[PDB]
Amino acid sequence: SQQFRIDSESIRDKLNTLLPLSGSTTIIPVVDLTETAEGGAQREDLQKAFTLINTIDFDVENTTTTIANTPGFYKVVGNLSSRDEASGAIAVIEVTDGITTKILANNRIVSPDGTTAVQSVPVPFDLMVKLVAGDTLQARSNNAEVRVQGIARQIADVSGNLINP
Amino acid sequence: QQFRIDSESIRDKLNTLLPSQSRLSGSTTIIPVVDLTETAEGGAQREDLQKAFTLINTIDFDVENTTTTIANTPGFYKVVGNLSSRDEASGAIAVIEVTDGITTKILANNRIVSPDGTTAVQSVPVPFDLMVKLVAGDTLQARSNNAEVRVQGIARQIADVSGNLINP
Amino acid sequence: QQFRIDSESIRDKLNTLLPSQSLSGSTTIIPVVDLTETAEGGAQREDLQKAFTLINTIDFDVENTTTTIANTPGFYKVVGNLSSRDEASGAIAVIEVTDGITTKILANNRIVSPDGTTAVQSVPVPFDLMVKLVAGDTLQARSNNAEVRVQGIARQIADVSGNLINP
Amino acid sequence: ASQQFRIDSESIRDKLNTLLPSVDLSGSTTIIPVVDLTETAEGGAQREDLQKAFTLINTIDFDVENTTTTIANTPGFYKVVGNLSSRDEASGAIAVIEVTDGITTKILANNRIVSPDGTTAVQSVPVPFDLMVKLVAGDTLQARSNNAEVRVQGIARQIADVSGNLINP
Amino acid sequence: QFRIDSESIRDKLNTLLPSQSRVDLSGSTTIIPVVDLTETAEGGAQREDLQKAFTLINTIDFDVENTTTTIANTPGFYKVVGNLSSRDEASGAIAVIEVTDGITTKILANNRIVSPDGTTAVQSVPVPFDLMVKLVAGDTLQARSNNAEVRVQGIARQIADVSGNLINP
Ligand code: NA
Ligand code: NA
Ligand code: NA
Ligand code: NA
Repeated sequence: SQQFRIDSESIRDKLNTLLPLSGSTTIIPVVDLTETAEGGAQREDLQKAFTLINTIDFDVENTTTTIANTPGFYKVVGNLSSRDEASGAIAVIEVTDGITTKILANNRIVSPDGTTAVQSVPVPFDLMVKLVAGDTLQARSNNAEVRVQGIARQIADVSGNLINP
Repeated sequence: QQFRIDSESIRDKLNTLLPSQSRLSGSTTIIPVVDLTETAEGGAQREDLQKAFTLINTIDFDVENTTTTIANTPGFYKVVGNLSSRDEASGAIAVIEVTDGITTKILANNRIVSPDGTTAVQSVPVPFDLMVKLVAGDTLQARSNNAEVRVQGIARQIADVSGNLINP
Repeated sequence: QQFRIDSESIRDKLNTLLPSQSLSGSTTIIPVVDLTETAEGGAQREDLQKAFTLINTIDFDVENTTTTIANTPGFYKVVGNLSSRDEASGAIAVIEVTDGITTKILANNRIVSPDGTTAVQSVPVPFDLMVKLVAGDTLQARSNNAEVRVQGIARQIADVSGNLINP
Repeated sequence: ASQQFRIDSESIRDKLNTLLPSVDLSGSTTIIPVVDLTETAEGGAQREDLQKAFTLINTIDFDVENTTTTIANTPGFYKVVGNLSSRDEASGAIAVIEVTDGITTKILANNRIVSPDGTTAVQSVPVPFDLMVKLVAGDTLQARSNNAEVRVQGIARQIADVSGNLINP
Repeated sequence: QFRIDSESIRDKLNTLLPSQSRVDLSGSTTIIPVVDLTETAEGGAQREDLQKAFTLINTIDFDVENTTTTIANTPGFYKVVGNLSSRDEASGAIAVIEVTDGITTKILANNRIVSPDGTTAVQSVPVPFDLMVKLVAGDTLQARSNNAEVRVQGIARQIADVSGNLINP
């Protein structure tokens, strides 16, 4: 095990801010105990799991229903009833503050040709939405013939702290 | 080499990471390493590998006009598959739901299509791909209320209720 | 210097990680560079490591037969489509795993439920699976009818012990 | 010291030389347990799924019919997700996502894809897209529909500046 | 400070660190805190989603009808995403993504997949693909349509060189 001097200001700069140069010729095999030392891993797929208690289930027809309206990060997944882009029947996921509204998932998308018999399919969505104070995430159907369906849960608080399942 | 470290941040972390049985500096020599952690843990720790389906671990289901339990013991479960789409006004229901016998929540729903100008309603698969955590008393199930619709797919237990990974 | 550690969890993990038929911490922080990726042959990021090549690709297009995709131990990625049929159809197209005794379907085509019509339109039914085979296991594609197909590609991602196979 | 061995690997030697520019490599036979303080020392970056979240303030919402609509035209990284109205491959009705500098244009999501047979009654479905696009100076990301019958619908947001610095949600 | 009993670990170390002149492995009970400088040493890195972004300059756009069109034919890792025109599995109209070396060819995305029943009016939908392909010397990634009625549409870009070195967007 010997040392050689390094020429690199970036590494030197990086190290300085890390802990307020030379290299070794011997490669050391290691095992990393960091996760165990921290109290156990928080693998993302598990942390975001749906539970009976945490699931915000929704199935909206001819009404407007709030999915969430408290600050934080939310996963939202589901489907809309597709309609002709020329249709008046709206089934959307939207966010609003009572002043403006933005559609995050839109159903009025199909463009049939040569027929008035318009088949419909689910339009999927899978979104991560952050709400601040005064914001509402909602599902809106304006017509008895279309639905907005799915599930949501709060993934983190507004400060970005993860919420256990 | 060796210099002194001033970090409340690093000091506090190092002491939480490595608790002392009893009531900091840095080196200026960079050490090249190789990491054997994954092998030491038994291999196949990368998420895609660890979550793999096997003949032994696969909970296969294909549900028509009945209710079928996928899991009813605590843990984390991956569940993937399809439902038969129907009109949003149909009586033919195919769902994935979670329940404790008191509250029930649908996680995947088939009643979604909205045809116009026709009574000949075409159907497509409605996919789902879910991670569900069950605690004591919870059931994950597939349910079809009609011989004309199915809920089909596969599931497996990914981890125990405390998050410990289950190796396939 | 060094100091004794009181952590039952850390002690247990270290015992498990580095088994021996036979605990402290340091206060000096060591800067490192990690050569593991190069030592493994490079291109270890998951998207690169799992790439398909002309040589490694198990291509399949199965009609009215059973075709083995893999039958040796390891982890396999398998992706593709089935021909959708009515949920009451006799025309079956599946991905399944079997040991010659038990068989489980991993992807199923018999899913659509038309109403008010006998003219049944069909779409691809996609699948994207990670399957681990052990000794004696076969992953296969099967179509029982000339009208339906199982199409796709697969490759071996790792050996049965989890060691990655580079493309 | 625990027993060491000479490592014979040009790739590892060359890599170490580029990493740590001014060797005869050796390896050690003792496995050392470590804990990593890098994240603690660095700042503690936000998990990607959270960092990329859509908000009422940050979302570039679009619903485009018979017009060309800019999604972004300043440098940076943008996530753009949504759907196009499918049409027959021989259709004249175009609904696309495209990037352009005014000299050339590339379609990143194309709607004219279906190939019906045995019928002139052509059903349509959404054609989804989910893209990460980097714009440099002079580039425009846009949604374009050339006809009242087809739409481009979706959302976008700026994920990072052109230097790769992440933007908070 | 202690002997390790693990053939799996010993074999792994031996593979990682080759030695022509090739012993008991050992472990230490002293946990060492580290910081990882690798990213800075490599010149810096970008998060994967940003690194893989499409740009006007890097995008290989294709819209293929009744011809064979090369997407890439030099070594490297390529992301390729897009759609094929679906047809009946019994159709003669082919739209595929394939890889070839001029002797062997394999289809990576296939359009002839639908199985209508009780009708000769066969509706078509996009068949999506999203692939990572590694080409070595002599390999070609291509889109092929054998009929004017079917298309292969999409975008691709080179993600890394053949050794895995990442290409900046
Ligand atoms: Na209704
Ligand atoms: Na039935
Ligand atoms: Na056939
Ligand atoms: Na219109």
